[PDB]
Amino acid sequence: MSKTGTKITFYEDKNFQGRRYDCDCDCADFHTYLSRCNSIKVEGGTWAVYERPNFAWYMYILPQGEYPEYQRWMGLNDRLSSCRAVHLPSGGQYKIQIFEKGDFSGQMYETTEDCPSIMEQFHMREIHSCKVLEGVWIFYELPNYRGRQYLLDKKEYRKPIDWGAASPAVQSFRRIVE
Repeated sequence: MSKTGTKITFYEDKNFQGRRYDCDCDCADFHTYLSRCNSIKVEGGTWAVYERPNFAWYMYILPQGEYPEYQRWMGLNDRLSSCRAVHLPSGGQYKIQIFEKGDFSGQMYETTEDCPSIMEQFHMREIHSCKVLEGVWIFYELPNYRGRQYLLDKKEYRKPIDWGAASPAVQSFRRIVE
């Protein structure tokens, strides 16, 4: 459990070439340094990157490891900007509560493991209520680790609007580990 500091790098060109940017601190506005994110490399814990800078648009948390190509991280968008240091969820694995209806209403399920299809497993097309929250979590608009990623920032929330999305429209999700 080092958590000394997550470091990430972004190169305007694949094979780690071009406008390479390295920083272990929060770069919510690391766009002014890089326009395109071809090859990315994270040296130390996970790193959260937002679509548009200062806008935190289309969320997308980049995992650990190296990425000599934008395809090495199936980036839904080659527009990397506002990025925040992400620290894998340590302690009691990844606990997350899923509810059917809003206001702790409907079918409530408590799971602590990855899920390819929240519906194909829990049958919850949309999570009106979401309880619990681990160090870090990523949401997926689609089932099989598909769709746009969403940085974790919820908890005991009861309403779906607490997740940011007008509606609890979601498919599946995935946890994070060292």
